Order: sequence, then C-alpha cells, then structure tokens
Amino acid sequence: EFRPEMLQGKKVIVTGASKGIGREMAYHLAKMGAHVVVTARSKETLQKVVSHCLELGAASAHYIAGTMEDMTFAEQFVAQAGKLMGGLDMLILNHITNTSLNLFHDDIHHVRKSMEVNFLSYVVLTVAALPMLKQSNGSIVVVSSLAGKVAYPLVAAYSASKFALDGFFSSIRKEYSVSRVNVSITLCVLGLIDTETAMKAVSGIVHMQAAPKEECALEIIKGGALRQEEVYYDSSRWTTLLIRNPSRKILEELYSTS
Amino acid sequence: EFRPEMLQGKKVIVTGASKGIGREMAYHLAKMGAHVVVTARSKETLQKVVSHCLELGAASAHYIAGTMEDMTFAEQFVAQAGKLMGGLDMLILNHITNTSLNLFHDDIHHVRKSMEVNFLSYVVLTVAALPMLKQSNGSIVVVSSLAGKVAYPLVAAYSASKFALDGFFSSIRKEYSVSRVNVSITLCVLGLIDTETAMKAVSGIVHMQAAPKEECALEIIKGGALRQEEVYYDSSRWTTLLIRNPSRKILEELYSTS
Ligand SMILES: NC(=O)c1ccc[n+]([C@@H]2O[C@H](COP(=O)([O-])OP(=O)(O)OC[C@H]3O[C@@H](n4cnc5c(N)ncnc54)[C@H](OP(=O)(O)O)[C@@H]3O)[C@@H](O)[C@H]2O)c1
Ligand SMILES: NC(=O)c1ccc[n+]([C@@H]2O[C@H](COP(=O)([O-])OP(=O)(O)OC[C@H]3O[C@@H](n4cnc5c(N)ncnc54)[C@H](OP(=O)(O)O)[C@@H]3O)[C@@H](O)[C@H]2O)c1
Ligand SMILES: CCc1nc([C@H]2CCCO2)c(C(=O)N[C@@H]2[C@@H]3C[C@@H]4C[C@H]2C[C@@](O)(C4)C3)s1
Ligand SMILES: CCc1nc([C@H]2CCCO2)c(C(=O)N[C@@H]2[C@@H]3C[C@@H]4C[C@H]2C[C@@](O)(C4)C3)s1
Repeated sequence: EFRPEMLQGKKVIVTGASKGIGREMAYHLAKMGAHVVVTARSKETLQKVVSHCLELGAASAHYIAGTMEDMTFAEQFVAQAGKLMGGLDMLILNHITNTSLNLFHDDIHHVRKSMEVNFLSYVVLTVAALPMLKQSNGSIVVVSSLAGKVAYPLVAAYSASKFALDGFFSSIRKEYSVSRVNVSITLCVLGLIDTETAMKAVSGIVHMQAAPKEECALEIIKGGALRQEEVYYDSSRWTTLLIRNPSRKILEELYSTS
Repeated sequence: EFRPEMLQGKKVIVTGASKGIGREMAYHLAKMGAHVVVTARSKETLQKVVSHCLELGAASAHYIAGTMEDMTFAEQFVAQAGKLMGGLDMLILNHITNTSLNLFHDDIHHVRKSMEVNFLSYVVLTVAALPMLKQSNGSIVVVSSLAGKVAYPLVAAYSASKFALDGFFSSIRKEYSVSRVNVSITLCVLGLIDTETAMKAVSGIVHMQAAPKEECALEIIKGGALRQEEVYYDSSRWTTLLIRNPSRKILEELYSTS
C-alpha cells in the first residue's frame, strides 16, 4: 500500500547521504518530490548529490557538511536542517564510521569510535529532532544490519554499535507507545548490500550475494512511510524467513498486556 | 554435571562485588575455595566482602577500589589482580553505572555514561585479561539482562548497553571459534533479581516477581564453570522458554563456513 505521493512535500533528513544507500535514498526522495537535507563529511560530494536531487524533482534540496564524531555538529545540524525546511517529517539515520573485516585485536579505539559515531550520534540527532517530529507526528528511520541482530566474526565493534541501536530505539518505541507520542520508529535490518564500500571490504574474504543498493534504499523509505517497526532486506529469501523473532514479540507483549 | 569443586583454587575477578549479585558471587566462590579479587568504588564495603570471603574459606581474597568510568583504572586493576593471584582463570564482569526507571527525554549524559561503564569498561577489562585467560584456557562471564535481549520502556540507555554486550561478546565468541582461542564467553540473561538496588528502583513503578540473588549468583558461576554460551535466570518458566532465539543460532550456524 506504499504510494510515492506519501513523500511529496515531506521534510526529510538523510545522514551518510554522499554515497551508497544514503545517496540512493536522497535520489528516491527527490523523485517523489520531498524536501531533502543531506549530510556527510565531503562538502564537494554532497553538492553533486544536491544538484542531482534538484534535477530529479525534489521540492528543495540542501546539504550540511561535517563529522558525526562531533556531538555539537549533530545537535546544531538538526536545528539548521529543520530551519531550512520549516519543519521535519522524517529523520533517516544512516551514517557509520569507516570499518573493515578484521579480527578484534587490542582495538578499544575502533570500539569507542564505532560506538560514538554509529550509536551515540544517532541518539543526539533524535533528541534534537524530536520537538519537530512531535509537531508533524513524523518518523525516525534507523538503518541497521543483520549483524545488529545476529553474531558474525570480523565485525565485533560494528555489531556492538548496531545491537546498541536496537536496544535504544526499541525501548523508546515502547515508551512512545505508552506515552502516546505518535513518532514512529523503523529499525532496518539489512543483509550485505552492493555499495562500493561493502564490495571493497568483502573482496576475497566473504562469498555472499549482495543485494542492489537502489532497491534497498526504496525498501527503507517504504518502511518509514508505512511506519513499519522493522524492515528486513536481504538477497536470500531463506535468510529473510529466519530473521523474525516471534518469541521476543510474545516476551514484550507479556509485559505490555500486564 | 556442575560440581562446586570445579572452582577450587581457581583465580577469579568479580567486578561490582561490594553488594547485590556481585557480592553473592564472591561469597559462593569463597565457599568453593577459590582465589578472589573483588572491585567496586567503596573501599569500606569491599573490605567487609574480603573479610567474609576469608571467613567462608577462600584460598585468598583481595580488594582493589576504583571507578570503572576510569579506563586507566580498569587496565591497571586487571594487571594488579593478576599479580595478587599469580594468574587468572575467570573474569566476572558485573558492574553497571547507577540506573533508575525513567522515561527517556534528553539525558545524553546518562546514555554516554551507561555506554562507558556498562559496555566500554567491559571491553577494556577483557583486553587487559586476555593474555592471562589465553594461558590458563579461562572464562569471561558477562552479566546482562532480559532488557539486553528484549525491549521494555524506562530503561533505554541501560538496554542499549546490554544489547551492545551481546553484539560485541557474541561476535568475539565466533572469532575465537576461528582462531581457536580457548577462552569461553558466558552471557547471563537475567530477569528481575531481589537486590536492594532493584527493589528500591521498581518501588511504585513496576510490579514484577524478583528471583533470589543467592541462586542467581550460583547459576552465573555454574554457567561460567560449564563454559555455557548463555545462562538464563528468571522467576517465570514461560519467559525462560521464550528467551532462546533458535532462528539466530540457525542463521549463525548456516553462516559458519569459509
Ligand atoms: N553495504 C552493506 O553491505 C550494508 C549492510 C548492512 C547494513 N548497512 C548499513 O547501511 C548504512 C550505509 O551503508 P553504506 O554501505 O551505503 O555506506 P557508505 O557507502 O560507505 O557511506 C557511508 C556514509 O557515511 C558517511 N560518513 C562516514 N564517516 C562519517 C562521519 N564520521 N560522520 C558523518 N558521516 C560519515 C560517508 O561520507 P563521508 O566519508 O564523506 O563522511 C557516507 O556518506 C550503514 O548504517 C550500514 O551499517 C550496509
Ligand atoms: N537486580 C536486578 O534486577 C538485575 C536484573 C538483570 C540484570 N542485572 C544485572 O546484574 C548486575 C549486578 O546488579 P545488582 O542489582 O546486583 O547491582 P548493585 O547491587 O546495585 O551493585 C552494583 C555494583 O556495581 C558497583 N558500581 C557502581 N558504580 C560503579 C562504577 N562507576 N565503577 C565501578 N563499580 C561501580 C557498586 O558499588 P559502588 O557503588 O561502591 O561502586 C556495586 O558493587 C548488573 O550488571 C545488572 O545490570 C540485575
Ligand atoms: C549477511 C549478514 C551480514 N554480514 C555482514 C558483515 C559480516 C561479514 C561481512 O559483513 C553485514 C554487514 O553489515 N556488513 C557491512 C558491510 C561490509 C563491511 C562490514 C559492515 C560495514 C561495511 O562498511 C564493511 C559494509 S550484514
Ligand atoms: C524481567 C525483565 C526485566 N526488566 C527489567 C527492567 C524493566 C522494568 C524493571 O527493570 C530488568 C532489569 O535489568 N532491571 C534492572 C533492575 C531495576 C532497574 C533497571 C535495571 C537496573 C537496576 O539497577 C534498576 C536493577 S530485567
């Protein structure tokens, strides 16, 4: 029941939108006629994305350059982006810190930096965005991974940050449901996707089929527009059948009902 | 299968061992004739734990006081504990930052502090302990929560840190399966426990049956001794059945190739 018209004139933020899945989401939103504000560290790459977004038919497109390692940048970013659009309908949280497939050695540094960038910056962005999202009865879209639901070797710091996202965002979704805050939260569980980053990282190490980044970007936007609690997107139909955790839903509902 | 004799003469670190579950674990290990090193911030409270451990029959008992907000203290603590005992067989990670039941609003200070103390310091402690645990084919015991596997309101920052523990420690367990490091990792999934902190925190907010802290503590040591991947301890039989995620283990084992 998704309709591309669900996004026309909507005010959307997309993080990590200079390349990969983030860039594909900005292009999709542009084609749907949304107002977009994209962010990443590369000002030059973001300018090119914003230009193609206006070409594609966006109601408006702007960018704000900076690092999500900086919590002051994150807080101010949401305010600046909201002031540029005159509100906020959907917050798409998609950036991560650069990571590789390697065994955990003595890297507290990569663990701390992955936690600050992949998890804490998302919380700061939410807190900053929530007054406008409350006014619009908007949506928060949190891009995660299969490695955020299940254990795989070579991605320990990454997995920790992605598991932290589920814990945080699913707990506040329960709070919003009980306090009657009509701000939806969509957690996106993605399998391996064919971005230049993933294809380089995975070469000669992993032998899995990667899914198309364009289709993946559209499935995230659909999830958010339909206010779905979770989106599952993987190349395998077998993997997609096993990802759902019905016991967790019963365990949550047992507490919820009583 | 378990025998208390499995802990006799074992060299064990217990963090957050001045009260609650941590103190009860130190007491059980002491009765079992283990060597124990306890930590927490209160030197006066730890002294009383050390005294009673000797009275109970510990092979040796020592305390080191400090805050796990200090990563330098965490590193130095393991090294000092190791010297005190002449090695290390088991590392029990149990401390958390002080937490109360509250709806999340704008407390990034509590989010960051929960991630630093409940998750980051566990990693730091693990890195510092790994050479000794590798040499003794030791064990890492990670105290988590049902809120570290499932979503509940009033504990967002807390849940994120416990979910982060699962992601990190379960990913490293898969890595030890490839490098064949003989260090076991036990994640303990606990329901509400009758500790003084929890009874005061739930008062007038939540109505749930708490399980006993003495049996909780023993159940944790037993899972550590038997090198189990997960320990489940909850007052309900239904919830104990539902905490297992068999789709996750299929998804993980189906990946365990290449
Ligand atoms: N591709 C996959 O296989 C896969 C699988 C599962 C989940 N996912 C998830 O999908 C999302 C995007 O993945 P992707 O492959 O499309 O990534 P990507 O192509 O490498 O893009 C990452 C984006 O984040 C930005 N970024 C990097 N460091 C940053 C920082 N410190 N501050 C702010 N922004 C930063 C990058 O731009 P700058 O370098 O200019 O800052 C870029 O715009 C991530 O959350 C990822 O975990 C991907
Ligand atoms: N009780 C429950 O219902 C329950 C349920 C599920 C899971 N758990 C888990 O079980 C574990 C123990 O819980 P508990 O209820 O027994 O806790 P507790 O009685 O409140 O004890 C917490 C311990 O951590 C220490 N601590 C606090 N802050 C610290 C810091 N900054 N640095 C170092 N140490 C610190 C405390 O002593 P000082 O204040 O002197 O430092 C104390 O020794 C935790 O991991 C908790 O998440 C408990
Ligand atoms: C199929 C299940 C998944 N495994 C991985 C993991 C486990 C094995 C391979 O990837 C996933 C994942 O999220 N990979 C990301 C890609 C590849 C790597 C690691 C992570 C972040 C990246 O930037 C680099 C994009 S999803
Ligand atoms: C059985 C499901 C659980 N709910 C909670 C949650 C949801 C409602 C009650 O606690 C659990 C939990 O881990 N509680 C802890 C107690 C009570 C509070 C919060 C947390 C940390 C404490 O120090 C204070 C001990 S386990």
